[PDB]
Amino acid sequence: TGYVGLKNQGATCYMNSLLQTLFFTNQLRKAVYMMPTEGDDSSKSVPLALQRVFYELQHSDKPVGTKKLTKSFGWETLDSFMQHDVQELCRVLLDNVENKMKGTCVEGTIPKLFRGKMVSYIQCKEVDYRSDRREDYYDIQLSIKGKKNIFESFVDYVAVEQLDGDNKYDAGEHGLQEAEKGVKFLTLPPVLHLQLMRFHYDPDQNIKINDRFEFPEQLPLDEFLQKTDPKDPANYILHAVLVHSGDNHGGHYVVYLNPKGDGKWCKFDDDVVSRCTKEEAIEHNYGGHHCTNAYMLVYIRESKLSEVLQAVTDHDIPQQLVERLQEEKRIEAQ
Ligand SMILES: Cn1nc2c(=O)n(CC3(O)CCN(Cc4ccc(-c5ccco5)cc4Cl)CC3)cnc2c1-c1ccc(CNC=O)cc1
Repeated sequence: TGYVGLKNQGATCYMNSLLQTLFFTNQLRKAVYMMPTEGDDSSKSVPLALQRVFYELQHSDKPVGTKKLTKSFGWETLDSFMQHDVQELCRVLLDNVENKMKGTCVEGTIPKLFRGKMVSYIQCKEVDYRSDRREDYYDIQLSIKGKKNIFESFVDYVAVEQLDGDNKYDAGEHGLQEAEKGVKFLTLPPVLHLQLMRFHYDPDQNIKINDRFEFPEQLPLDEFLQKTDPKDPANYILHAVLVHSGDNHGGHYVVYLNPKGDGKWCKFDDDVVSRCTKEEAIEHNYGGHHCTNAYMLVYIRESKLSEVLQAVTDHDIPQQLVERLQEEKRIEAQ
């Protein structure tokens, strides 16, 4: 396939899937290669550890290990990953690499790639008061229970909620008031991270939601924006499908990618990477009928696709870093 896998080194759950996803965000990968990690101590540095994983994923012929990386951000106990969501790990990783890019020539790469803006509003029904606030986001958690596809998820996510009764809004000078609450999307980022809400609480444990939930290859999002742009419609192309199979923690995590965005899909199952059909990356992961389904999707804005998937060569990795990692290998070999 020309792509290499990642080793199974414990119950790291989504971790390898997310690492392959981030590695094939080529613009992110190049920015990570530029990070000034010469002075870093290797035992403690997450940015250096992500640099290392990416370098190996780009050059290694054998499955890549991840032990230095998990040590660097300190999720080292038997159940450390079972106690966090995939977006929490992504946050830990991207926060580290963007704090490292402060003051550098690649500062802002993470906000530029993954941050969008929305508005959260409260409009009073019986008096004249509307409270607006802008929030940034790096990911979207989409409810699926009782929703047939992504589209109904986005409708449910922007739908109006009612505040009244014993839950009425405190409009300050206006006292308690009846109101509506809601969010609109102001900006959608070039890379769109969508978690699906498949891991829930039952009337008293946690259960997996294996319901059918359709997601498309091409996703139009113009109609969930507050104001659109005719020059850049909000059309996204499906880039990654992170899949879990099973109804409990004894399940198995894999990820399907079309790394180039050209519709040629591969299955990354830890150390095995294999060519797969389009039906097997997408429809076969809808759920419904089994227990195999998507819990997270990555989309790229078509207008930014080629810039986010720009070719990476080995002259993109600075020689200081190639030297440090090759010296690491050379000490490992003695
Ligand atoms: C409700 N909800 N569901 C979620 C979900 O599924 N994901 C994906 C995973 O993180 C978790 C499941 N993994 C797969 C798996 C592994 C084991 C089992 C299982 C079932 C029974 C025993 O073991 C079931 C599953 Cl599905 C893969 C990564 C991420 N976020 C989810 C949220 C959520 C909603 C709002 C906020 C607030 N945030 C901002 O306001 C924060 C989180």
